[PDB]
Amino acid sequence: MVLYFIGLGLYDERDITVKGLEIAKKCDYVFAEFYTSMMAGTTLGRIQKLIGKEIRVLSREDVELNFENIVLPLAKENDVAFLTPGDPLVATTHAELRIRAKRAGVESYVIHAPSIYSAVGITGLHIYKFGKSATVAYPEGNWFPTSYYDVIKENAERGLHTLLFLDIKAEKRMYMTANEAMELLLKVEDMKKGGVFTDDTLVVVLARAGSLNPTIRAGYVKDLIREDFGDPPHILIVPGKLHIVEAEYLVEIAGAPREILRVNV
Amino acid sequence: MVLYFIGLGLYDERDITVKGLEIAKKCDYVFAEFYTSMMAGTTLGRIQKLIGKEIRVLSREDVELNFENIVLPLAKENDVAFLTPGDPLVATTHAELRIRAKRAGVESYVIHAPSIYSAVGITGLHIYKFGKSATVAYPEGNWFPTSYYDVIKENAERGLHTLLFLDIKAEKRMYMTANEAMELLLKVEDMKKGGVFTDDTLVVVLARAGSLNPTIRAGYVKDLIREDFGDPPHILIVPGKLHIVEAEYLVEIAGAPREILRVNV
Ligand SMILES: Nc1ncnc2c1ncn2[C@@H]1O[C@H](CSCC[C@H](N)C(=O)O)[C@@H](O)[C@H]1O
Repeated sequence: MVLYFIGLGLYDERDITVKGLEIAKKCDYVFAEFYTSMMAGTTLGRIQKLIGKEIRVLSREDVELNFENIVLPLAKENDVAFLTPGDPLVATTHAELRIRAKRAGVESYVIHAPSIYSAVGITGLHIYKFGKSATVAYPEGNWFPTSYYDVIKENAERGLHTLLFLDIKAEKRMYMTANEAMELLLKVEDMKKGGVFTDDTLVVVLARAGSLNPTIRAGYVKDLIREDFGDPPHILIVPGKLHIVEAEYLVEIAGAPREILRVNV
Repeated sequence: MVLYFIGLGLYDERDITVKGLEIAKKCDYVFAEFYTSMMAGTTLGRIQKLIGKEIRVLSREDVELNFENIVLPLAKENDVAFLTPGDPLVATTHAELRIRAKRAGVESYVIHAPSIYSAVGITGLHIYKFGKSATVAYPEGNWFPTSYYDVIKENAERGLHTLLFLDIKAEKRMYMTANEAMELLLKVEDMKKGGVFTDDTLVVVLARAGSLNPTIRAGYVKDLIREDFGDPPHILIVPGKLHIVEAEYLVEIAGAPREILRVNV
């Protein structure tokens, strides 16, 4: 009669909360999805060993089209767990799954976990200064989406930071790098000439948030464009005007050039 | 030797990540602060029990004025952990403490935990649609804070949702309720008259996020201002232009007036 949405956290199998682990361990069945994002620091095998339950992976279609036929049925007479990377419900489509639960006479509870949305605080940028968020999607064929460019412009205009999720291909397990995202943004700038993203733009890169050794780098595009930030996942951020405290953190902790103390404050 | 910033999560001792727990258990000294936020589901005793160590609680002054005198000295010869509610570097000024660690020659690492910043995903509102965040501070003396009102205005004009952290006076055990936050906003509205927050404004209240049965309510200010949302902590959210799937969730899960389903495109 109970369905539990449990977050797995940021990077590896230990990023689940103690609450999520204990509850998952006592569930009769455990489902999981890895299409909204992936856990680069671990494997399905390692997660299974930690939980002590077999985990049935579900595809985007399994969830969006058949959540009520694959998961909810067992949720009727058993305790079921649905694992997702990060914090449950951050992915836009997940929220409505709770309505499906209600429609089927099934109770649902949410067990939170660290999300990259809040983990970016490790960059030293004030969380309240983050505006609208966006995703840099890979251009494919004749399709060249650039809405994420406008989000940066509107946020920056108001002195707000812009969090950019990088496109993933759960398919080939392909991760878009910050380097690729920057190249894309330079192309869009050249296309829209809005003075929103150039070689002189200050940028922050956060790689492998959640691990004990994430890469936190800050600097101008011209210098970071071809820098190696390590293995995925990569997160890109375009800061708005900085508060002195933010700049000093980026310089002392993220290796930003002293120049940002007089150019971006 | 090293210093660890470890988040404890949203509500109880089990909201800490497994990573944070295994690391806390192995530290020689453990410090913590409980003034930036409040965990209404546990006690210092329960936290100490789970971690198996004595926790020295620090006040705002201990941290803000003597962090490098009380904590950092031990981090040079031992493995030290500093615990905080939610995520350690979210809606706090703890990031600056990492700079103090560097200058004292102490390597620091951050262990994230579920944060209210992302937990609001449980309200059904798309996380990417949240704009700048703000805090509703208790008016003191002849000083009446009102910046948070402008934040809502600015976000709303862009169709973005606004997350309003509510004030807290830990030493005086005062936790601002959504009702008090709504009252203050109506007053600011009377003064500025920007039509930003009125009796007809739709709002969302989230109480005790992280517990298994949080209170999630949506409705007009006139109907919610005197409603009982249970014990604190509380967060207040002023939605912007709603997507149809967001409205359905507010209605189905948060008991909002069915009329909001009729979105004005
Ligand atoms: N479980 C919870 N439910 C509702 N509001 C919460 C909450 N935890 C924190 N808050 C809100 O946030 C304020 C503290 S701000 C500090 C937040 C913390 N770093 C985090 O990551 O969550 C509180 O006064 C309250 O308004």
